[PDB]
Amino acid sequence: MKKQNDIPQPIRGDKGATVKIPRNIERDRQNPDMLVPPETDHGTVSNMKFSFSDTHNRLEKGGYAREVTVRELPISENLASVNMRLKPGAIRELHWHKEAEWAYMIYGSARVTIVDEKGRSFIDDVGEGDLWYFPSGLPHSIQALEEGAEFLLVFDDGSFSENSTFQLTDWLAHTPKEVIAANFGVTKEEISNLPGKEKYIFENQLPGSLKDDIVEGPNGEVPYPFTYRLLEQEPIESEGGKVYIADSTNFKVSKTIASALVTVEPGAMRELHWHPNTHEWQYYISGKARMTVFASDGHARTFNYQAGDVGYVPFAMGHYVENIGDEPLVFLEIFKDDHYADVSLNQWLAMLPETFVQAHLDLGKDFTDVLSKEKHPVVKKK
Amino acid sequence: DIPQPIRGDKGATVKIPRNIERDRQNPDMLVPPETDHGTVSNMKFSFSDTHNRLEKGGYAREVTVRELPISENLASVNMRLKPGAIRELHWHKEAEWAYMIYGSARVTIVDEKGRSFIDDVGEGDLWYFPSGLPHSIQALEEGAEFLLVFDDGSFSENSTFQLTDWLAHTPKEVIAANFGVTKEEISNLPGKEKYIFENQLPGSLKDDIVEGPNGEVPYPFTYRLLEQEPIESEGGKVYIADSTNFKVSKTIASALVTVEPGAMRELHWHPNTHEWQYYISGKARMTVFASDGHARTFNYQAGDVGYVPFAMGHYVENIGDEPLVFLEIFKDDHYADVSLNQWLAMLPETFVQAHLDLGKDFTDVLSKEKHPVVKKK
Amino acid sequence: DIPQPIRGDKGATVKIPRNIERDRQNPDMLVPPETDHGTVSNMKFSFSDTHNRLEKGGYAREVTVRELPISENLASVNMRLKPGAIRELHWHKEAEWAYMIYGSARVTIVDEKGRSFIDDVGEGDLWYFPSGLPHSIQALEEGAEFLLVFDDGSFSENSTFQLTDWLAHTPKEVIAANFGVTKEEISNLPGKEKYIFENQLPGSLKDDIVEGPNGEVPYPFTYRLLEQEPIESEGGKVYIADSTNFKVSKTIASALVTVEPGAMRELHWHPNTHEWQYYISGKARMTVFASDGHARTFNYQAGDVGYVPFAMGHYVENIGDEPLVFLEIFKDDHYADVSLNQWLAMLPETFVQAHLDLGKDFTDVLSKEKHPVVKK
Amino acid sequence: DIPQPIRGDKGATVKIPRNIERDRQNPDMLVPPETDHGTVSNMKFSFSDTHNRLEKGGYAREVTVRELPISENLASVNMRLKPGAIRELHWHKEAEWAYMIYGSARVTIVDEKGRSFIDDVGEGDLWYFPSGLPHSIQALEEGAEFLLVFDDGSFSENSTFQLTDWLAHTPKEVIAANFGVTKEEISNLPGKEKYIFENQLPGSLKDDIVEGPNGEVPYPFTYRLLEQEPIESEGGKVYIADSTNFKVSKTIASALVTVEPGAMRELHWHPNTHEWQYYISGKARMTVFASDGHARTFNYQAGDVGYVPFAMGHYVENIGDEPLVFLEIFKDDHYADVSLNQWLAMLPETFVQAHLDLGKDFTDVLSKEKHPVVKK
Amino acid sequence: MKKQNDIPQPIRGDKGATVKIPRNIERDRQNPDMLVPPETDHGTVSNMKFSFSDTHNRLEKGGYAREVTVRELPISENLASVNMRLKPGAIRELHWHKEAEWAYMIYGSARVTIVDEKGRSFIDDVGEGDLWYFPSGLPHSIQALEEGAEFLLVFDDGSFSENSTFQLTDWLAHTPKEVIAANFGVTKEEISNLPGKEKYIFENQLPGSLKDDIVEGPNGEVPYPFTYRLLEQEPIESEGGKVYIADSTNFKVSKTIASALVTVEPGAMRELHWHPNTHEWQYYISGKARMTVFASDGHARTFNYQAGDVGYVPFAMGHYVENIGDEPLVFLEIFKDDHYADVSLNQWLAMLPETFVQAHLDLGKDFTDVLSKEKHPVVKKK
Ligand SMILES: [Mn+2]
Ligand SMILES: [Mn+2]
Ligand SMILES: [Mn+2]
Ligand SMILES: [Mn+2]
Ligand SMILES: [Mn+2]
Ligand SMILES: [Mn+2]
Ligand SMILES: [Mn+2]
Ligand SMILES: [Mn+2]
Ligand SMILES: [Mn+2]
Ligand SMILES: [Mn+2]
Repeated sequence: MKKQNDIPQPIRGDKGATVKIPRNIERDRQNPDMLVPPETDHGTVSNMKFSFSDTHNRLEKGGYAREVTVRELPISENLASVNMRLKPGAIRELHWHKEAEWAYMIYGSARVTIVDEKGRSFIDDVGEGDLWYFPSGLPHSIQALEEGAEFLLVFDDGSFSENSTFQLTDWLAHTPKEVIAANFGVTKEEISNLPGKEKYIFENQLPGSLKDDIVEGPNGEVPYPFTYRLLEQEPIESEGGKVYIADSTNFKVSKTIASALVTVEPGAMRELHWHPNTHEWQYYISGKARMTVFASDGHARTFNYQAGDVGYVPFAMGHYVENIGDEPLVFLEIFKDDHYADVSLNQWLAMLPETFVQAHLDLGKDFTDVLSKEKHPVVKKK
Repeated sequence: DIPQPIRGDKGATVKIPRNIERDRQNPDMLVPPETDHGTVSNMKFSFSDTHNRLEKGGYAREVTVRELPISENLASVNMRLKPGAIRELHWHKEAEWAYMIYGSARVTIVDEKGRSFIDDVGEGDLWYFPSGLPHSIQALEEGAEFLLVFDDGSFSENSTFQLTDWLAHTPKEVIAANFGVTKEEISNLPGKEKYIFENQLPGSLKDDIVEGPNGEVPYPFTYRLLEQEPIESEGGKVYIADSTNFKVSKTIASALVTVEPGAMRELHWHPNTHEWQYYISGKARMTVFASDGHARTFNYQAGDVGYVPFAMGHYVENIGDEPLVFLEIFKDDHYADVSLNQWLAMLPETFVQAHLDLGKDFTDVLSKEKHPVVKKK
Repeated sequence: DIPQPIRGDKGATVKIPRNIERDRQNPDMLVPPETDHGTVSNMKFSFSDTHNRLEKGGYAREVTVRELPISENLASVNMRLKPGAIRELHWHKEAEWAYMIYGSARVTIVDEKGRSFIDDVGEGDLWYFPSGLPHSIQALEEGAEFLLVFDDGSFSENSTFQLTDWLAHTPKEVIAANFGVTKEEISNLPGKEKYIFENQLPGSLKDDIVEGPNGEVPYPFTYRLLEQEPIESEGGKVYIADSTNFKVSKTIASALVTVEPGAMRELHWHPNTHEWQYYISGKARMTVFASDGHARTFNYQAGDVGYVPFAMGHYVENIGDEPLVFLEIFKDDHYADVSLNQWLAMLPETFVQAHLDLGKDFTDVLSKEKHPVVKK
Repeated sequence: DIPQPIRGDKGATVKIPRNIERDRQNPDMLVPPETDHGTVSNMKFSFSDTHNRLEKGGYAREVTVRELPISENLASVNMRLKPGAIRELHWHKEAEWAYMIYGSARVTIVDEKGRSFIDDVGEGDLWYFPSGLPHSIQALEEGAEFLLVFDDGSFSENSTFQLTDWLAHTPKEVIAANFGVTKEEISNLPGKEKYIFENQLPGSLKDDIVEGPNGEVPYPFTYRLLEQEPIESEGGKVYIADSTNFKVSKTIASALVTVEPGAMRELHWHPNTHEWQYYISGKARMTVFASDGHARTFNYQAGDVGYVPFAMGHYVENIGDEPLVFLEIFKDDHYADVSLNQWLAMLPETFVQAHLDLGKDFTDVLSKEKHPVVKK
Repeated sequence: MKKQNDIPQPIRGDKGATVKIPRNIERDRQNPDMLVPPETDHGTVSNMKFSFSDTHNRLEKGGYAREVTVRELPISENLASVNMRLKPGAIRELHWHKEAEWAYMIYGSARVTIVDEKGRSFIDDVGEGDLWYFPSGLPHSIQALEEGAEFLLVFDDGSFSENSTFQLTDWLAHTPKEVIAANFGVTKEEISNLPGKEKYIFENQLPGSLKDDIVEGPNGEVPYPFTYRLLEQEPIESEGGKVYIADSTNFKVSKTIASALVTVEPGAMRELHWHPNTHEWQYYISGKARMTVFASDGHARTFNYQAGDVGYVPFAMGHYVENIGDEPLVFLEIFKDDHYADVSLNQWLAMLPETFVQAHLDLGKDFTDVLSKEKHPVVKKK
C-alpha cells in the first residue's frame, strides 16, 4: 500500500532499483503493479493487456474504427475486437463476415439491420447498455441515430480484421457488369452508377421512425431478436457492485458469445474465481483496475487496466479484478461459449467440511466461519 | 480459333509454345473480367488431370487436398464399375456421400448395432455412409459410374480398410480363434486385397436382404434425390438433400443444380461453410469474391471440381448451349445460403439506394422471394 | 530361456549386449507375426518406465503424449494414497475419469452452481469430474490406488491448479479483501502447495455432507461399474460406462474387459474415435491393422498403456495362464464397435464367399449376435 | 490539449472514456497519415507495459513474442544492476547481444575450449555471448543498466540455466563424485537460484584475470561501439557493429542511430532480414510499407521496441525537439540496406521520370552517395 | 544409497508408498531411479529413454532391423536409429534415402559401397569400432563378412523409417519395362527376370577379397573416405574412462553428425556438462547408467539406461552419465552438427576468480581449491 513518488521507481522493500535510462513516466504511472508487481507474482506469463490507444485508427467520413486482434494481443486467439464510432446518420456499410459479432453500445444509439438464413429481416434500434449479436455470415448494417454512436464489437476469431469484411459495394465492384445485370434482370446502363469501390463508413441523413423502416416478407418474422437490453435486466447485486449477464440462455441468438457487464464500486473487487468452460476476454469501459492471473505451477502475473484497455484470462486460470481508483470500475467479460459459468473460491470452500478446508489452509475456525455458501461476485472491503 | 490473352488495350499475344486446347476451355482465365483483382487460391481441378487406378471390373480416380489444396475438408473419387463388379467390403475414417451418375448398384452397410441395410441405387440417387461403418458396392446389369465425396480432404482411395487386407495381415491363429475354425479351414484366404473385382450379377434385391434379430436400421442410407420436388425458378431447378430430409447425412449437405442455357445460379454466399462443386455436364464460369477487393473468375466443364471458401460471394453462369448440371457439397448438417437479391429486397428501399447510388428504378426490381436460378432477358 | 529374433529361416541371433528381460516380455515384438508389415507408430508404454513423484502420503506417475505420442487426446496418472492421505483440492482444464483399482477413497467436488457432491469410492467404482470443476481425493482406512485418465494428451500432473498454490501467489491484500478478514488472520497460509499430504482418517460420510442453498447436484460424479450386469460372452465379461448410463461422463466412454485364459477380445474396430488402453492384470498381444497393408503387433502386461487409432482393426488375445483384465477408454459420449464376425454374418453368404475365397463351411460359422470375448 | 481522431472531414471526437495520455504519445495512430492503408501487424511495444522482476540488487523486464508477436526471431530484456550486484552465472540456448546504456559492468565468459574472457564494459560498449556459453555480469561502482537482445523471440528471462539452480537439482552424491569431495563439504550449497544478488564491488580487472592451459580466446566478446568512427550524415550519425568488425557477433548485426531534431533516417529497406528496434531516447514516427498498398504508421519514444519485417519499406522521423537515439538489430552476420534515393540515382533519369511522372527537376536532386540520416 | 528389497517399492524416506496394484517388477528393477527418483528431481520433463527391446523387429532371410524413431521417442525430432543385424554374406540391398546415415559397428564386420555426386565409388571393409557416414541421398549397400555383423545406424531426421528407404529393385519394379529397356539399350526380354518386389535384406555368398572388389572409374578417387577407424584413435583418457570423438574435423565427410564413444569404469561417471551447440542422442552399448537432465527453471528428471536403450538430452540441458553397475558402461553420444562441443561445469568454475565462485555457491576455498582447469570428461570416485 506504500505509494509511489511523483516519479515512480521499480522498488519493493529491498528489491529493485531506480530507473537510470530514459523512460516512459506516464505509462509507468498507469502500470503501478507492473513497475512494482506484488511479491506474490512469479514466473513467465504471456501479456494479458493491450490499449486501443496503441492501435491505428481508421478514419472515414462519418466515423472511425480501430481494432485489437491476435496481431496485437497474441494470447487472444479466439476473440478480437473493434471500437467503432459513427456520427449522426452515418452508416457502417451493409456487409458480412465469417465470424459471429457481438456488440455493446457504450454511447448513443443506432439502427441495425440483419437478414437470416431464411430471408427474414430484423430491424431494431439499440441504445446505451444494449447488445446485438449477429451470427456468422449473416449480413447486417449499423446506422447511428441523432446522438451518433460509439460501441464495442467483439468477433469470435482472433485473426479477424476490420479491413477484411465482405462489403456490399466491394462485391458488386468486383463482379462483371453482365453478371450483375443478368442477376437482377436489368441492363448494364441501369447499373452504370454503381460505386467503383467500397464505402465502409459513410455520411447519410438520419433515418426516419423505426416503425416506418420495418420490412415484412413472405418468410415471416425471425423467431428470436438479434438485440438485447442488458441494462434493463435485474443484475446480480452484491455489496460492492452489480453484474449483468447475457448468454444463450437469455439472449437466445447469442450462441457463441456469453457476456457480462460488471460494475465495481471504489473499495470493491470482483472476487477470486475461475471459469471452468473457456477463456475470458475483457474490455475496460471506465475506471482503473488490477488483476492477477494465476496460471498454475507457481506462475502468476499482475496486470493493470484502465478505460480503453483489453484484457484476457486463459481458460481455468484463477483471477480477480480489484478497483484501484476513486471512481466506479466498469468492464465487460466475454466468453466464446453458449453459457456463462464460474467457480467462486469462497463458495467452493464454503461448501466443503470446515475441518477439511482447515487441513488445507493451516487456518482455524476463525477463517472457515467467514465463508459464504452464496456466491457474491463483487465484494466490498471492510 | 486461336484465342489470345487480350482485353481491350490490355494483354498481348502469346509468343511462347502454349496449350491452345486448355486455353479454349478457360476463356475467362486467359481473358479474365476486368473486375477480377488480387491473389486468390486456385478453385478448379479436372479429374482428367488425375491418375486413374484401373482394375479388373472398373476404375477409380480422385481429387484430394494434394491436387486442390484449398479443399482441406472434402475430397472425391470418380468410380466406375462394370456389370456385376464389386467394390470390396471396406470402411474408412471419413463419412462418404455418393451421387449415382450412370447405371445402378447394390450397396450394403452394417451399423454399430449389427443391423444391415441393403438397397439398390439408380441414376439420381444418393447414399451416405457414416464414418467407420463398413460397406460395399456392386454394379448391376448396366454397370455404374458415380461420384463419392469424403468429409476430409486428406483422404486417399488407396488407404481404405479392406476386408481381405485386414485378414491378410492378421495371424492365422487369431483368425481361427476368432471364428472357431481351424487354420486349415481358412488356408485359402487371399494374400492381398481385391479392391475392385469382377463377379457375376447378384439376384433380386428381395433375395439378398438379410434378416436378423437386431431388426432394421432406423433410417435409410440411400435417398432418391431426383424423385423429390425441386425448387423451380425461371432458369433451372435445385434439389437439396441434407440432414433435415436425408436423415443419416449428418456431415454432408448436398444439392443438384440444373441451369438452362442463358441462365445462372444467382449471386449468393453461404453463411455456414465452404462449398465443394462437381460439374456433371455443361460449361460454366464463376467469380469467387474473397473480400478486400479480391475476386477471381474460373471456368468449369464436365469432370471438373470447384470450390468456394466459406462466406465468399459467388454465382455460377452457364456459358454454353447445353444445360449446365452440377453438384454443391457442404460439410454441415444443413444447406444454407443468403441471396443478394432477397437480402436487399428485405431492407428499406432508401437505405439500399443510399448504398448503391441507384434509384427506385433499381430497388423496384428486387424480389423478397428467393429464386436460386435466374434466366436472362 | 534365451529368446532369439528368429522365425523359420528369417532373422538371426542377437550378437550385441541386449535386454533379455524386456525381450521375454515382448515375444511378439522380438518375433512378430509374419503377417505384420510396414511402419506403425508405437502403441505401448509402461508406467514402470516413468518418473514416480513421491510425496508424504503417496505417489503419482504419468503417461502423456511426451511418452506415447500417438495418444494426443488422452493421458493418464497412476496415483497411490496411504490411509487418510489427501490429494489436495485442485482443478484443471481437462476432464478427469477414474477407476479405483485398490482400496477406497472419499471424493469431493463443487459445481459451477455452488452445489457440492461428496461420496466414497471403492474397488471397481469410477468417478468423472467435468473440466474445471474443483475436487479432492482422500484415501480411507485401507489406502487407495487408482488410475486417472484426462481428456487431453498434453496434460501434466505437475500442472494442476492447486488451492494453496493459488493463494500463495495472490497478494495478501487481495485474499484479505476477498474474505473480509485481516492480513494477520491469514498469515499462516502455506507458502507453497501440498499436492499430496498425510492426514488423519475422515469420519463418516454422513458427517461430511454439506447442505447449501443451491440444492443437490442433478447427476452423481461416481459410478459403481462392477455392480452393473456385464455382457458375458464365452470367454469373459465386459462392463461399459458411457454418457448413456454414467450421465456426467460426457467426454469419456469406458469399458472394463476380462478375458479368460484361452480367450480373446474378438476382431473389431471403433467407428467413433481412438481407443486408449490400460492393462490392469495379465498378459496380452494385439495387432493393430492400420490400412494399406500396414499392421503391427504389440505385447502388453500389467502396468502398460496401449492405444488403437480411430477405426484401426484390432483384437486383444490373452497369452498367459491368468485372467487378462484391461480398460478401454474413448474420448466420446458413447461406446461403439463394429464386430468382424457380426458384419460378415449380416451379409449374403455368397457375397462373403466371393470376397474370402471360402465356402459355405466358413459362412455357416458366422454369428449375427455380437460376442465381444470369444473362447478357443 | 485534448487530441481527437479527426483528419479534415474524416473521423470524429471520442465519446467514450479514453486514455488521453496514451493518445498524446501516439498522434500518428489516433490520427494516421491519409497514406496509411490496410491491415498491418502491431510493430510497437513499451517496456513500461511489462512486468518488472525485482530482486535484491536490481531488476529485469522483457519484451518477447508473447508481447510483440511479429518479432518471432528476437526478444529483449532491460536489466538494471546496483553497484556490485551480480547477474548470476548462467547460460542459455540463445545468443545474447547487449548495449550498455548507463554505468558499467564486468562480464565473464568461458568458451567450449575452457578459455575464459573477463572484461569491463562501459556506456556505449557492447557484448555478444554465443549460444550456450556461460557468463555473468557484475555492476561496478556506478551500477549499470543495459539492453540485452536474444536471437529467439520465444526467450524468457525466467528460463535461463542458472549455476545454483542446476546444482540444487542434481543429486548430492553426483555433485560430490563430480568434484571429488564429500557430501558434507557441499552441504551449504543454495537450495534455489539467486538470479540477481547483491555483492561487494569487485577489485581491479587485473586481479580477476585467470590464466589457463588452453590460452586466450581468439576474439573478444566485447566491443567499444561509440569509440568507432560513425557514418556522419547531414542529420545525424550511425555506428555499425556486425560480424565484419565485431567478429564474434555472428548472429546479430547492430547499429546505433542518432537523429537530430528536424532530421530523419531516410527511406530504405533491408534485403537480408527483419529489423528489431529499441528507442533509447527521443520521439519518432515510422511508416512500415508492407506491399500491395498496405502501410501503417507507428509512434515510438524512449523505452519502446519496434519492428520492421524483412524487406518492408520504412523511415524513422524525429518528431520531437531533442535528439532521437535508437538501436537497429538484425539476426544476420552483416548489416545491409537499400536506399530509395541511391537506388533511383543509379538508374537512367528518363526511366525514373517514366515511373514517377516527374521531370528532370526531381531526378536532378537524386544522390548516388548513400546518406542514412538526412536533414530537413 | 539405500538398497531396494527384492520387490522394490517407490519409497524415499517418509515419501512414497508400496505399490498395491499388479505391476511390472522386472521393469521396476531396471529403473531404480524412476521408481525412486532423487529428491532433487522436480517438474515435468519429457521422456528421454526408449529400449530397442520395446520395438517391432523386422525379420528377413539374412538378418533383422528394428528402429527407434520420433514415433517412439518424440523428444528426438532430429535423429532416429536402426539396430541392424546381418548374417555372413547377407546383403542390405543397394538403396538411398533423404537422410544422412552414420553407423557404428558393434559386432563383426561388413563391406560397404557408396557412389558420390560425381560418379565415384568407394568400397571398404568395416570392423568392430569402425564408423561409416553416408551423405544424404548417396546410394550405398552393406554386406556382412564371415562373422556376420551387427551395427547401429543413426539418421539425421527423427521421422525416418527403415521401411521407407529407396531400394534399387523397388524402383525398377515400379518403372515401366519400356523405360528400363530404353534406359540401358536392351530389350524387354533381356530384363524379364528383374525382381517383382524389393529384397531389402537377402542371403548371399561371402564376397571375395576387398582388393578384387575395388572399382576404378573415369572420375577418379573420392577425396575423403566414408569410413573411420574410431577405436584406433588415441582417446581422451581420464581417471575413470576414455572418450573417442569423430566429427567433421577428423572424419571429414561426417558433416551433419558428430559422435563420441564413451567408456566409464565402475565407480566412474561422465562429468557434469552441457552442449552449447545442439541436442545429444545416446545409445547404450553395454552396462547400466543413470543420468539427470536439468531443463532450467527448477526442472530436472533422472532416467536409467542399460544395453539396448536410446537416450536424449535436449540442447544446452545440464547432464552427467553415472555408471551404476559393476561392469564398464559403454555408450555413444550423437549430435546433429559439424563438430562436437561441450562446456564442463568443473572447468568453467575453475576458470573464474575463486572468490566469485565462492560468492555464488556459499562455499569456501576448501571447495574452489579442488577445481581443475583441465577438462576431464570421465571422473573416478574416490
Ligand atoms: Mn459486422
Ligand atoms: Mn472472470
Ligand atoms: Mn467407401
Ligand atoms: Mn453456392
Ligand atoms: Mn484431478
Ligand atoms: Mn477396441
Ligand atoms: Mn545471459
Ligand atoms: Mn532500417
Ligand atoms: Mn542406408
Ligand atoms: Mn553430453
